[PDB]
Amino acid sequence: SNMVKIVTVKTQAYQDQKPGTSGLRKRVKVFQSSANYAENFIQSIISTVEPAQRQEATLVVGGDGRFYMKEAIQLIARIAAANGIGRLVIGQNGILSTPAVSCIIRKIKAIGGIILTASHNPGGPNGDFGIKFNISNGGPAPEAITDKIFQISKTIEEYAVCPDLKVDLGVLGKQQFDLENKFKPFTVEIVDSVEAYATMLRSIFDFSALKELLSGPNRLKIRIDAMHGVVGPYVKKILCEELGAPANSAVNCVPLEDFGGHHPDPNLTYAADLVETMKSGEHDFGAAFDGDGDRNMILGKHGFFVNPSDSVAVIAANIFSIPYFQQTGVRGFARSMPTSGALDRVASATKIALYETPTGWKFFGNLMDASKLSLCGEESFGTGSDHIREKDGLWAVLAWLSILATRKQSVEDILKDHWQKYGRNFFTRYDYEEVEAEGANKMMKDLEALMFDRSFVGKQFSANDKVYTVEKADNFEYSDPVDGSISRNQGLRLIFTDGSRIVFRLSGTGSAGATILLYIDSYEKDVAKINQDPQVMLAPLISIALKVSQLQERTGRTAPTVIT
Ligand SMILES: [Mg+2]
Repeated sequence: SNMVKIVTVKTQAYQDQKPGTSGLRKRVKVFQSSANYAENFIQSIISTVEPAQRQEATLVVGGDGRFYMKEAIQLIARIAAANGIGRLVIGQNGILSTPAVSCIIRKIKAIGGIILTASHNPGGPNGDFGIKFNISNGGPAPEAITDKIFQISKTIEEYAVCPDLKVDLGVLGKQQFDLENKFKPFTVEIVDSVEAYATMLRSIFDFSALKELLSGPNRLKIRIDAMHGVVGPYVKKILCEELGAPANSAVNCVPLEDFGGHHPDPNLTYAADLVETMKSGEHDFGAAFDGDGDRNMILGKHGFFVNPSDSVAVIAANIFSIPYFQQTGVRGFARSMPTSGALDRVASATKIALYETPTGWKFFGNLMDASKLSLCGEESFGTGSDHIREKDGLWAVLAWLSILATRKQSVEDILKDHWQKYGRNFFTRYDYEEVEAEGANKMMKDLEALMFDRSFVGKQFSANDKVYTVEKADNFEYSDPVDGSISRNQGLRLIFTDGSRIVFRLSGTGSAGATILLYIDSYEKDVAKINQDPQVMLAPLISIALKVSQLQERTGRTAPTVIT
């Protein structure tokens, strides 16, 4: 059980093993009930690595703890070994947060990693499973590589595997495996799930300033909800053990294979337990993370909700409370196109570049690799820095703690001050789920044709009292300044002279039929307007959005599925 044979298994190809930008995500049953399904996909990844580079290569491997993950890691090891891959670094018990994997790939200069996560999607025997491939910069495999893996998956006929190799995932250290009639060994190193990521955070943030903030009778009282996913141990070992926060601060911080039977997806409904806890008024700061730790929700005293578009703006405005940025400086700011323009106000005032990208990581990564991007955020609960090449939920929480420690204000008072200084970008996202594809497609084509007409710029819409004048309308296009690529049809933008925007996108998910995403960003600068209810302040533009798009007529929906 340390000396294993290499064998070749004939297999039948599948046709649907397309890695996408976030990994191949299938129902767990599919993986269990489809012969060699996982085997085929893992082999197809490894086949992208030139056989001459495998011995010297290391792959980082870990996941979010969901059901089926360890069985997948075992067969990843069995296949990487047979294929001549030299070394695997695997998090203890298979557990590695997505930011941790990106951390470790970059630190040890691995060729890439394979993350066993489906992020926010439910886990368990009746849930989903995902296999994500990252490359040597720590970030997601780009299109040209995922295309290759797809190609190989569709015509694969055999894979190589040591069926007898079994890694003990529970014990730290190097396990060596001697392969029959192979000179070099195959080496697995089990590493503590948290250490290398904690060591990175210890250099990024002022752990002494934070321990002071979090400890003692005058402590900042926090509740940090890992939603039964991967970031749990990271919370316990960093916020509690190392930074001295009371152990009751770590909520749902024990990874569960079914994530507790719920979606590890941070927002005001999936994380309603945190919200109600914060509602009591006992704690100053709340936060929630998704299954793999790259998304985060930020809550203040009494459940005050910092929406992700605002969060990245507040961090930008106070970025030098964070030692990493004092020493790198601020290379640039970025948000996805549908994210609110609050960040732009900070970037304009402090005169730092604001990159407005299509949705998707690759655009942030390219700018990061160019040394042009320090801080990025997305309206979908995503905040990141160029410290790694994934977004990082716990990083965003420690950024907020750093800012709370230097500001010595509540979360809410910080936001009120932010809104008084930069004005407020009220923001909401409307989700229309599983509308008929023909109707949604017609809605988009009709709206775009309407926007394209020479008279549309300048058109006026009463609210009333307020008049919105369209300054610009288009289907968003982005020419990437690094890889040369052009991304078209990235979303319909109605840009108004007052700084406000309406944005329509069709969701790229594989759900039954289309999902419509309507983003409303209404800028207000006035004192009597910036502390009103957001949904009340957004209602005029919501009315304009639905009228100009004829959404109800094209879909039959009188209300969104979700309001965020
Ligand atoms: Mg995620």
